[PDB]
Amino acid sequence: GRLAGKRVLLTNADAYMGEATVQVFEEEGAEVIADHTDLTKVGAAEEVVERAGHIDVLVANFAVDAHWGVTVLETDEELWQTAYETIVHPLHRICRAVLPQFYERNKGKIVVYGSAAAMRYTEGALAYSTARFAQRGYVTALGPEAARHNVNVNFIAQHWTQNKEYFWPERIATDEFKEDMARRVPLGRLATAREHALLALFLASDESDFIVGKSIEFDGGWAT
Amino acid sequence: GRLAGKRVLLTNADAYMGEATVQVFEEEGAEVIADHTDLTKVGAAEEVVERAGHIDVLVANFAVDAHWGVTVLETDEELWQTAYETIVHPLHRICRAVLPQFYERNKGKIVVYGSAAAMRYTEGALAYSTARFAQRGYVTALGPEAARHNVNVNFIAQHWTQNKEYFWPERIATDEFKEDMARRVPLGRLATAREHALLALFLASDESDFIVGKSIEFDGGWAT
Amino acid sequence: GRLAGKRVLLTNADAYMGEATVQVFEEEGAEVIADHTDLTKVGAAEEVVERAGHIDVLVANFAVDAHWGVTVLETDEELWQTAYETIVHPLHRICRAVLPQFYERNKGKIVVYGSAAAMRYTEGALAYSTARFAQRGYVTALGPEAARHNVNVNFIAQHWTQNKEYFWPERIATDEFKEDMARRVPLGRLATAREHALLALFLASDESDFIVGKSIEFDGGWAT
Amino acid sequence: NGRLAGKRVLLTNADAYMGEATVQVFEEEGAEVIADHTDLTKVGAAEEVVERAGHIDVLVANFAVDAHWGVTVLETDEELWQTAYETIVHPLHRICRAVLPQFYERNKGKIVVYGSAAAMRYTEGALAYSTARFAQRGYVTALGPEAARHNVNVNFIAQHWTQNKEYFWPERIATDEFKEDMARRVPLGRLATAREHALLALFLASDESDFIVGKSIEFDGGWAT
Ligand SMILES: [Cl-]
Ligand SMILES: [Cl-]
Ligand SMILES: [Cl-]
Ligand SMILES: [Cl-]
Repeated sequence: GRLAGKRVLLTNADAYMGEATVQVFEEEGAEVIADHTDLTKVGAAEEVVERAGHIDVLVANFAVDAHWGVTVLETDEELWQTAYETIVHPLHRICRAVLPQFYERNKGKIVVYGSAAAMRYTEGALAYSTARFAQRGYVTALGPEAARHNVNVNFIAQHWTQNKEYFWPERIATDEFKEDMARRVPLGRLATAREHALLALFLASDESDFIVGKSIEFDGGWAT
Repeated sequence: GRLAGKRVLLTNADAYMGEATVQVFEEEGAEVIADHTDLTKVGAAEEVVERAGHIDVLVANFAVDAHWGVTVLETDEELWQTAYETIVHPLHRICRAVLPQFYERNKGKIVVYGSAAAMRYTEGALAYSTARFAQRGYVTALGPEAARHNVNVNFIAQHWTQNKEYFWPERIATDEFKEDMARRVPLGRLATAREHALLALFLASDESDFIVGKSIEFDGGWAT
Repeated sequence: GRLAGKRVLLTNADAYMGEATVQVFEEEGAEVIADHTDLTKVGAAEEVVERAGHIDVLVANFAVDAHWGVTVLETDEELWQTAYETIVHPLHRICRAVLPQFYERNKGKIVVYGSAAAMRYTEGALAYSTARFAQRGYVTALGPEAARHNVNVNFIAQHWTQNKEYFWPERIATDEFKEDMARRVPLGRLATAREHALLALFLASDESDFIVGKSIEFDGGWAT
Repeated sequence: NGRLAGKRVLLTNADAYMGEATVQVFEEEGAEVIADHTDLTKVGAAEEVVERAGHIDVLVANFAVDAHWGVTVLETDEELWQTAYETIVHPLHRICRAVLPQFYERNKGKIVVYGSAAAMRYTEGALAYSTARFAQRGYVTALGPEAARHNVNVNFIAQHWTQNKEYFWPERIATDEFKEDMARRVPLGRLATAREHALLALFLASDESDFIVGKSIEFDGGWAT
């Protein structure tokens, strides 16, 4: 298996892209520590890591309501803060928590499950977009720093991928959705969650040691 | 004057790039409201705009200590939050406050004084870089939304530019600094604050109405 | 005037964006050498520069039919080569011819009139897009090299701008064009040629000495 | 079984640049690799290679030319400039244009272009080469979304600091100057092996990557980050 003998800490394992990651990574021989801890709590990240034991791979899987269609003037203080609390501050907490053991072993893997809203204008998702931009910045800044210790940090910039938070079954079923998707997505279809996990698998495996601090657009061509 | 008759609200007018903006913009006919209000306080932005009255241009000038050289493991919770509190959350507060009057008139200008740390890896500036990324994301997300109302929102991604916060006189006077800068900056010199204000002048003027949601790198070639 | 006392060599001055550059640059005090030489001929660029004498600014104004709608399979060898012959190879010839005098003086300005098709996928313009990418590459590669001699080379990545080659009056007049433009351009209008010349003015002036090897997207938000 | 089981892969200039490791890794993964050595600077050669090849599932567009490291803009004469485009730009469109009809007929296909991080950021002392690699990156950016409508993936590997003879031959990498420059500019602090490059190509050639469309993946140890 491509992750044989590896132990993978997956945050918010039932949220966002976690379910397909469990399936694919376990098929490939990984032991997946499927964590559900609320990492918006200061100190929670360090406790998760202490309890996990030996970690080879951190999958930083965070999601928050995009509030599709909410305008800049409707983006009130609470909606804005919730975006940062939910997917930005926990990212640094969990990465800072895992890095010491990575540095000790001069080896580690971090895959951040981000969004193409961190790459290009995404209509009607202002606060969410800026929070994903901050995550992208985290990978851009941490990646080259951690690479000195043979640690890979990379960012999957997904869009048009099936999940509960952004492309849930009721939303993607309408003719209106399908028409817009055909206009905007060159490949003309949504990604499956398994397809996302296969990219994550590459970035989590030792097949990708030379990829550092990169944002890989997983969007059917949307941001091209 | 290239800003003749225009009223310009400048945040944190004594910090970062504000002083040269005052000088250049007033030279060009603008009335510059030089604001010193602490916009980390909820409610402050709306109060500033109400007092300011008619605004043609918002200059979103925010800065925070980059903590040059501090690594990921030394980036504690407080340092991280301070970066977002100082330059990320206030940016939405002040833009959200100015947009309503722009939307009534279907005309507006916002110039965000950001950093090239929002574009590329900047050694030893992790939290600052991610917060500047969030600002770049704000311009990327808001720009196209606001452009439907004929409002320009753009981002200056500066680096290697003279200012108190990042390139202060004592720091830039050493031989070691100058040798590092010669290696990293193709132009081989720092920018003046006036040079920065001249780019901001272009983006604040009606000469730049077709520039929407862009990051212009102001870095002597560093990120090229 | 913002170009007072400057001499500007403008290639293909009766094509693409040249007319508005003549008008705006002359308004700002420049002597504009409006060149009409076929720079696809080896040797022509050096003869143009010999006849021009002292040049402060080179405006590299090149355009070729984009063949809107022609697909990859219909992009035949002649169409492909014509794109490179028309806008790629002449660009190096003319920049190579002007750089020596800039290097004697350790000062110079080059503005390359490119396209946002050098930045993002542009439906139905394959050969043209790749050739504009090559021009973008020329600015990216030459910019930092020339900056060591205090020479600025930058790239305007335009789209949705009025001109004979891409957005000519008959094409832009139709309801169908306007509805597509409203969907794809956040600003919801085309740029005027004068607006393009005002960005070029900034980049050709000594107000922009710190801008090195950059691509500035002039597209109403299209690529944002 | 192998991740390219049953697949037939046309690999251009198979002994040059990154071709040898592609053959090794792809064959280990069950691919049949058509290792081509045809000079694709000749008009008509691409379509002849493709007709000779038979059924193709994957095109690996592997092209290289001397970067002329250190040659300045003023020293980049007409021949040096033209040769960069002749060698890696014009052949890329010829060979992709030649393979796309069968991909379109089957509504399935894979193209991996072996490019360079010189298509992404300033690369000191490689001017003509950088612009030619930009043109290749433009080709993927422009073709990728067009070909995706036919369920064809086209992607670009933007490599730097990667084992190959064209850019990292022994004398170049042996100098103190090179090692100091690498340590300052390459976050991972080492060159990649060609096998590592082929493992990224393997992902992009496989059906594990169908949602990746027109992308430039930087393979450079973090250099361009
Ligand atoms: Cl998604
Ligand atoms: Cl700065
Ligand atoms: Cl145009
Ligand atoms: Cl390489």
